[PDB]
Amino acid sequence: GPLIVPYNLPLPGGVVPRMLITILGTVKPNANRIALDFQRGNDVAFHFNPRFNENNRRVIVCNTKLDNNWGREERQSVFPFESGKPFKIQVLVEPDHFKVAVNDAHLLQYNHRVKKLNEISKLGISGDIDLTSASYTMI
Ligand SMILES: OC[C@H]1O[C@@H]([Se][Se][C@@H]2O[C@H](CO)[C@H](O)[C@H](O)[C@H]2O)[C@H](O)[C@@H](O)[C@H]1O
Ligand SMILES: [Cl-]
Ligand SMILES: [Mg+2]
Repeated sequence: GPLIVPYNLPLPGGVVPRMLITILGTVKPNANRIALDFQRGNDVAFHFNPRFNENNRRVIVCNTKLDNNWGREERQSVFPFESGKPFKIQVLVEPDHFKVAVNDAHLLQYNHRVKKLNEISKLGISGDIDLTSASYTMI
């Protein structure tokens, strides 16, 4: 039941521990990239960036953008997306980190570099996907 990409999901009052964000969709055939951008105004608190061709390898890049400057990248070779295939990304907000799971398997955690979780009020979803659903609940 598509939404059009790029898609902005409002996070009113920011994020809080025990908040679970669920993204359903399908990777396009011959995808180059996916990006989730958790934004505090112009800053990017948490950038989650699967790259399907970085020097002919698949890698997940996580980072934070402060005052338009990217910080130190945390990379992950474990790559559970496939071109043409449906996925579920779950982002669980915990007190000290974002926890990410894809297709019900734990993938990575990302320690909070931005401390004002209550100001992370937008999630940008972009890249080579068909978007079915983006929602949140409290667990
Ligand atoms: O992936 C596609 C793009 O990637 C950036 Se990589 Se530089 C920078 O890195 C940040 C993470 O530290 C963010 O992922 C930015 O979006 C990216 O532009 C490079 O300029 C090119 O390869 C371009 O084609
Ligand atoms: Cl902060
Ligand atoms: Mg295939």
